[PDB]
Order: sequence, then C-alpha cells, then structure tokens
Amino acid sequence: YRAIKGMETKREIGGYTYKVVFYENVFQDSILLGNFASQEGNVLKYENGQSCWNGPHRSAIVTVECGVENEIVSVLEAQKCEYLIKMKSPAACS
Repeated sequence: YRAIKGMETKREIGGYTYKVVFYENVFQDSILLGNFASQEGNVLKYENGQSCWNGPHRSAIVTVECGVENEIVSVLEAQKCEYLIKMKSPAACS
C-alpha cells in the first residue's frame, strides 16, 4: 500500500478543484486544506491548513485505496474543518 509521492492529483468536486500533492499539501481551489502531518500505509492525515472557525485550521484524511489511477473519489465533511476524502491509486492496491 503506497501512494505516488511528488505527484499532483487534482479533481473537480462540487465546482472546486481538489488538489493533493503527495507528502506536501492539499488545496481546495486556492484554499489550503492541509499539510501532510503523518501517514500510515495508504491513509494520509493532513492538517494545519488554512484557518477556519471551530477548528484551528483545515484538515483532511485521505484514504487512498486500490484503484487504476490516482484520482480523488469523494470529499465528505467530517466535522467542518476536517474532511474525509477517498482516493484511489494502483499503488494503494496490495
């Protein structure tokens, strides 16, 4: 279970372009979602993004699962500053 480091993965969701750059940072349109803090296997935690209320800054958990290509699958608001994003990648398979 790996994810391709250095690559930009971007996908439009809800009208906004989600962009995840592996081992760097994530953006939603132009908003800084989160910076990569820690990741295990194929599940990546990004936090300390752009300031939001009721949270310190944005954050998201990306779960990169088995897929054919590195694509953003879904982004669901977990709390408000934190979102659960599902992704797929061939390297996240086995």
